[PDB]
Amino acid sequence: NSFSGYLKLTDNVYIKNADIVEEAKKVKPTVVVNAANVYLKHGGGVAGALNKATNNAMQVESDDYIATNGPLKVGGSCVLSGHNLAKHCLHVVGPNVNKGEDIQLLKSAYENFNQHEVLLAPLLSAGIFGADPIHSLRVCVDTVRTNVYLAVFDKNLYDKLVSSFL
Ligand SMILES: O=C(O)[C@@H]1CCC[C@H]1c1ccc2ncsc2c1
Repeated sequence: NSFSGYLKLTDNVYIKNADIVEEAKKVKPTVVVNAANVYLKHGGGVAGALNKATNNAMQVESDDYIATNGPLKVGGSCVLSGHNLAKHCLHVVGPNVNKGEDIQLLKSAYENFNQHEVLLAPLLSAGIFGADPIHSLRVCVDTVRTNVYLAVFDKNLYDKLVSSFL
């Protein structure tokens, strides 16, 4: 495939210090993962950045999805358009520790990735979702069996994740 400059962590997990919006514009992957909430309200974090890069088309599509189907579950997902960034966007809901959600749901959230042969993704439940990113990377490698390319935006976080990976 066309992903370049990634560090191989395992047989199927790769990682790079990159902005997932810029990686998606360059690669045009079949699937880009969004770090969504149950309402698909893409205000901040990686969801806000991806939505802004679509000129708000992601949010307009998402509002129609919620009006028809109701909210997602924590640990769940839905497949929507990738707009100008990818063929599809897999919106995955990891638990948000800052909302008091159970971190135990993180493994269920990563299991959604196994439905897609290859994905470009951020770390679930990290950043403003409040979980320990070292734990999120461990759950990712121990749960996902398909090929995942993780784009870590924060440079200091990337360096910490590499140096502490077992
Ligand atoms: O990799 C990170 O530093 C965090 C961890 C969890 C969400 C990631 C994130 C956040 C915002 C953002 N904006 C553009 S790419 C991008 C990616």
